[PDB]
Amino acid sequence: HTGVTGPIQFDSDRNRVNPAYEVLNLEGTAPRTVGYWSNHSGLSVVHPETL
Amino acid sequence: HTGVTGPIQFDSDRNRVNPAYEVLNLEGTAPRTVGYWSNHSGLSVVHPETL
Ligand SMILES: *[C@@H]1O[C@H](CO)[C@@H](O[C@@H]2O[C@H](CO)[C@@H](O)[C@H](O)[C@H]2NC(C)=O)[C@H](O)[C@H]1NC(C)=O
Ligand SMILES: *[C@@H]1O[C@H](CO)[C@@H](O[C@@H]2O[C@H](CO)[C@@H](O)[C@H](O)[C@H]2NC(C)=O)[C@H](O)[C@H]1NC(C)=O
Repeated sequence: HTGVTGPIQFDSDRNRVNPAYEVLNLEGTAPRTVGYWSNHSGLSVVHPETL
Repeated sequence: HTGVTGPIQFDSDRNRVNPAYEVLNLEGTAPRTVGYWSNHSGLSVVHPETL
């Protein structure tokens, strides 16, 4: 399936297929991102879908 | 008077009394501030009312 949270697929270890986290720094009056962690690359500044 | 845009007062040169500008950097998906210019100090990182 392809849901509202992107593609969903379960491999042989029952995780989701491609997890990724958006590193937020809280310094202003709003949560700004400062990059993105992915399973594939890890600590990118681009969106993790381009990799 | 004290309006919605703070205090308002006109000196002998017909300006407003204390002008100040919020330097915006446009790098994310939103305009973040990176400091504040004031007449009083000029290029502070604190709000210009504290000075
Ligand atoms: C998370 O990333 C890891 C590392 O790239 C991947 O898991 C490995 O994938 C390779 C190729 O598919 C396999 O040969 C390894 O045996 C895998 N290792 C482990 C520990 O699973 C995979 O791309 C991602 N895994 C998940 C569950 O998202
Ligand atoms: C903007 O800041 C300037 C500089 O601090 C000030 O203007 C001077 O103020 C002093 C003291 O009040 C006077 O002696 C000078 O004659 C002023 N100079 C000029 C060119 O006006 C003042 O604090 C602020 N002026 C305005 C219009 O906001």
